[PDB]
Amino acid sequence: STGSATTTPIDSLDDAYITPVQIGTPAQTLNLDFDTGSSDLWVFSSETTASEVDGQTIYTPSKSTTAKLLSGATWSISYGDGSSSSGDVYTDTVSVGGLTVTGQAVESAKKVSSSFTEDSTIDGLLGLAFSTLNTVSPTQQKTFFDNAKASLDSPVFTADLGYHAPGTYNFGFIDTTAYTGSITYTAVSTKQGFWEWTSTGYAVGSGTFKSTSIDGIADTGTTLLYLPATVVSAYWAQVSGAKSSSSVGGYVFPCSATLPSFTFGVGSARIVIPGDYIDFGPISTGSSSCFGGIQSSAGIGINIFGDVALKAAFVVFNGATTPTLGFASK
Repeated sequence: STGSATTTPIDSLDDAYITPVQIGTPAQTLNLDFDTGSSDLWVFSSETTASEVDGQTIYTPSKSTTAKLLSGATWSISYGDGSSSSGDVYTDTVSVGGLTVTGQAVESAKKVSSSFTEDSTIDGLLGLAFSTLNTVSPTQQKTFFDNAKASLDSPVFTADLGYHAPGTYNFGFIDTTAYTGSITYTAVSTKQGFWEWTSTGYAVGSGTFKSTSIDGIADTGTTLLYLPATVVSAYWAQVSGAKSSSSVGGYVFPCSATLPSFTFGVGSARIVIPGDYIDFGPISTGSSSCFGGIQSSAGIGINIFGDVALKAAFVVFNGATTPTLGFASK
């Protein structure tokens, strides 16, 4: 089997992407944030504290003839950005782009943090990291991909995120029309539960490539590109007037600037992030100070190839017995 679904930016900045997901019988369609940096599929629901729902579409398990409470199971997750959610668990039928999994754990939120409430466009998350990170207790549950894998034509999914435009998540096949040149595959460590890999270096604008190993994660659920302070300083030094602002929480730059591109290495291959992808607009409405899309990972504890990086590529998440990651230009 295969599946193919369009993923759409939630706003004009590409702060996140949502993908429609069918849950239950009859189908209830929720728009979920596909997150290769976590491993829980959780949704706003009829069980979510009412004051914490503000415009989201909810899953109502009592209206699904295929929903079954997973007795005794609870979940609770905290994300890198400080947000969190928790609740109980159902199993139900979940379909993405025509690919159907029966008995998928659907984690129903009883509580969500303010960041989730305040974002009316995201109805929940669909985790695509390794199932070892799944938070369901006392019996850990499998991700949608892990459940689907054996049925797929090939044990892969691909992320093709758009810049200020829709893109595609495919399951079970590689669309050879969706990228240019070849896909370069690179080794993955699953030791931390992430799609963790080592970039071979970087360049800033038309500058020379610096060969240096940068370990990080391919994370569709993180907006920005978080890299070591040395790398980030080298980038922003090429933008007149850019500075790190403690009060704002990262590098800012004059909105009048033209940003240079940023290149990252995948083996001997190179992915070029155009300068415009690095612009996250005014820090506050009407400001002429703009927020940068490349930020320091210092004190995150890990480098994160988030959407800023991934949207410059066609990305293969290869879930073969030994997982790997592939990147192509597009």
